[PDB]
Amino acid sequence: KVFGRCELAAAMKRHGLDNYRGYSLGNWVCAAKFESNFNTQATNRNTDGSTDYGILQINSRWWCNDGRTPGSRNLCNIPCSALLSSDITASVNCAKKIVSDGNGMNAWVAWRNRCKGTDVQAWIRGCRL
Ligand SMILES: [Cl-]
Ligand SMILES: [Cl-]
Repeated sequence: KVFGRCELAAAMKRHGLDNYRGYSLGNWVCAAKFESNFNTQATNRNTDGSTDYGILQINSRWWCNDGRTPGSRNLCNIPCSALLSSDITASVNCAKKIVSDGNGMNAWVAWRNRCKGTDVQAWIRGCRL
């Protein structure tokens, strides 16, 4: 599923992400835009052989099992394929574990490089939430 901007903001707001660990909703929408272009089916292979999955590009070397990332951890206890659902619940629940692990949203390279320190509230402006 390719989300609309406001559609995803509402969905994320309705999975508890607004101000989760202090990150306002716009941060999450911004990260999703640049990680996956709002596409729940996005996958990208990393040089170390891991793969990033889903609208927040959650990485198989730590967070999900895809059966092909040797010696990886599955800190979220999900198959990575669960992260490609049109239902973002699994991605959101796993993202909450990631953002809580000490490095905040800096775990998302696109967030640090394209969202951090920008006017992220612009990503939810015009949405009725
Ligand atoms: Cl915001
Ligand atoms: Cl933080």
